[PDB]
Amino acid sequence: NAMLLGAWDNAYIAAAMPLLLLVENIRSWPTRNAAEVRPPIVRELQYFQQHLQKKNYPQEDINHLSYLLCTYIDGIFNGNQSLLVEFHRDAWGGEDCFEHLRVYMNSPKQYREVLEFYDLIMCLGFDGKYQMIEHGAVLLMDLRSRLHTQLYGQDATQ
Ligand SMILES: [Ca+2]
Repeated sequence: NAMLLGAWDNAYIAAAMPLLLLVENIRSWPTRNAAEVRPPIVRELQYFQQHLQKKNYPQEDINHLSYLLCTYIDGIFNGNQSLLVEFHRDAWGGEDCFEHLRVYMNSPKQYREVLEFYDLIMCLGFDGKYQMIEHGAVLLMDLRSRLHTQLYGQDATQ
């Protein structure tokens, strides 16, 4: 229960929820149809950044969270033109995302809103590099438990 209640006031998560809902629908689309609806996904990504800059949120965190969104969506429709390349000039983010996350988890209370965002994205199935590491699921699930308890408590992790 802590995740839904805790994340409802999270301005980072709110600014990206339209895009997340749009993507959850497109996953049940033919692959060619998903490529045609890339302009609206690009629009939603631009709005995510524009809305948070309107709200004076730190640009370093907007970029990091946008980098994660492109990595998450690129991982859903792949395995042409990737979103991470267009927005951050990087072909693959499955490794850097967890290095961004490790720096945030070094300062838990200072970056609570950013950490809730990371918790949710991983809850939506993001795995990045852990998809190709041996025992990668065990390592990833352990990382989610350490972060989820850091945000919500032992009872929320179970
Ligand atoms: Ca909260």
